[PDB]
Amino acid sequence: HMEWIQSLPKIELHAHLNGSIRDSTLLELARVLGEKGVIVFADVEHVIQKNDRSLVEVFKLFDLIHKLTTDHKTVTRITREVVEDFALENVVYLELRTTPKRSDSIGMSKRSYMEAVIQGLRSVSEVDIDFVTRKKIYVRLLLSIDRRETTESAMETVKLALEMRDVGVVGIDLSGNPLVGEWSTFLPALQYAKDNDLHITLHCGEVPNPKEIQAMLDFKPHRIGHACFFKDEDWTKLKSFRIPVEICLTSNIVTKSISSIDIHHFADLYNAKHPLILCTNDFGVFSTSLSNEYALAVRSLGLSKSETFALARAAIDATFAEDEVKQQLRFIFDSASPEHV
Ligand SMILES: CNc1ncnc2c1ncn2[C@@H]1O[C@H](COP(=O)(O)O)[C@@H](O)[C@H]1O
Repeated sequence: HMEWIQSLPKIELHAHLNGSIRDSTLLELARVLGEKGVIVFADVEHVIQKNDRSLVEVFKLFDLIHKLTTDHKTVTRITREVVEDFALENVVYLELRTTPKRSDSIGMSKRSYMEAVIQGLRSVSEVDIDFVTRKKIYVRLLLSIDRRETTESAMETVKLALEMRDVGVVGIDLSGNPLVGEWSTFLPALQYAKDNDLHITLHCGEVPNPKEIQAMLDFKPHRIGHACFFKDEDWTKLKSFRIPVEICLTSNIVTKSISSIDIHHFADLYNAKHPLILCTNDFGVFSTSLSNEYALAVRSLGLSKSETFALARAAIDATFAEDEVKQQLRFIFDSASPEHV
């Protein structure tokens, strides 16, 4: 069961860098910061331990994580570790998304934060990596706009993404607390990104919000994430616009955004032949792996090995990679296909 799924080549399209941290790394960072007196280690260890990861509590957890991880050398470390972890379960293509941070007291700009991410990619040595333009993994980057930001700070992220297209930035995400901010703040920056040929993925429908869901669909992003609280008119529009959905099974169940895997919309989308991609979202926060997500889907839908492999391969055309990378991915999958029957 889990062994063949672990061996399947897989494509990860929705993984937030600071949601993908090893527990042992987070606790080590906390210990060091406590020895310096920045935090009380026992309280921090407690929140990492006890936060029930309901939707409200998840964003409190991210505020704590960011207190532990926002410095250049830590960004470099966790970038390398996340790439290693995905490569070890035979992710062959990763779009890693992260919110560039500004931290004036340590001389960190959004640009230097992203330069520390690039340094993390350059530091990968346990696997072979392709990110510009023994397992091998292709990595491309999405820069996240957090819904707490302003239009002008969102525009700084978009401008930075355009400047970093040579080191594998391919797109922009809108994410962060779905209870905060207005679509009208971010639509103008996302439109600038889209008009400059960046690919766009939007977190959409994480909470009930009918006007915002319709407005995000009308923008015609290249992908959306989650789609938990769509109504029928939203599904009809989504299916007509053919926007792929990044499906986050464990996340949606843990946050109580979806009552159970057996009603999760990924099954309706699968049966309607609508593009979907199984994703981890935050494999550290939610204690999962991409192989575990596939295992949940495979059990729930009763997929054969051939159907599972076909679903995994279908994610290629939803990537934001250059066409040459997609051609390489088609070669990788077609070459592995006979082993998954
Ligand atoms: C539960 N599902 C989610 N919904 C909305 N936003 C999420 C998220 N999971 C992660 N993020 C976004 O990703 C950031 C952490 O990684 P980075 O600091 O960018 O690497 C969070 O602060 C949040 O804005």
